[PDB]
Amino acid sequence: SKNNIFNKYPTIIHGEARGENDEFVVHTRYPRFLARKSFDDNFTGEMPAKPVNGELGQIGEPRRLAYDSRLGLWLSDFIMLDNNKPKNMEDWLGQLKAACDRIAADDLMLNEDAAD
Amino acid sequence: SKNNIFNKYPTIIHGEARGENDEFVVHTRYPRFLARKSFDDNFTGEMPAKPVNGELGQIGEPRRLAYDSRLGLWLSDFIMLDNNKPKNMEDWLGQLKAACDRIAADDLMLNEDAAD
Ligand SMILES: [Mg+2]
Ligand SMILES: [Mg+2]
Ligand SMILES: [Mg+2]
Ligand SMILES: [Mg+2]
Repeated sequence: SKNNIFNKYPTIIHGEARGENDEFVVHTRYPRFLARKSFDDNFTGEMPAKPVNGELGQIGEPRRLAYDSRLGLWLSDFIMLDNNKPKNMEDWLGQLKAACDRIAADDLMLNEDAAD
Repeated sequence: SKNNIFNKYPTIIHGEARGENDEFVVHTRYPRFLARKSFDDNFTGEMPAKPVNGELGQIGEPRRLAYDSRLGLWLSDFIMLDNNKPKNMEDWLGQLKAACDRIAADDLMLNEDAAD
């Protein structure tokens, strides 16, 4: 089973590619995905008081699913690495938002790790 | 089609996770995969004269497919992100080795990018 091998990986993986300012992320637990992570020009990288609380919505033309952390970090171009079909859409959207919030928070931790 | 969305991503993505010394890679062209990338204790990070020329083999107990760059960099725990079944095994193994050699070479470029 491929899904089990994912479990050998750390839950959140932060990625980059040469020649690219945009970054990338892989989420290795359900719902598993690859996503692009981009940053507003005025992104600070300072952790907020309350936990991260972003929104998933359809944006741009054509409308594409995207995640706005509300802190300057975006996730887009999602690719689901599971082949199942989620029974409940509301549940699936919710589980995906919660994974994005953690990824966003995990990314803010990168900067504070480096200051230490 | 999921495969086409992969094409929006840069071919090779280099990853890390907090709390982990091992690193990660995602290859976004055929054959697409996620892999763990690890390093001998005496890894230098200096580019070689001739191109990278690693080997894929079965290693460890139980025997697992792994890639040895012969330069200190390893790839293991491969997860194929395509669901097809390769017609020819020799061809498939070969295409995978060639992707690993580029990934290894792309990783050596990370260090020389940073020196510049
Ligand atoms: Mg617009
Ligand atoms: Mg950052
Ligand atoms: Mg041994
Ligand atoms: Mg390195």
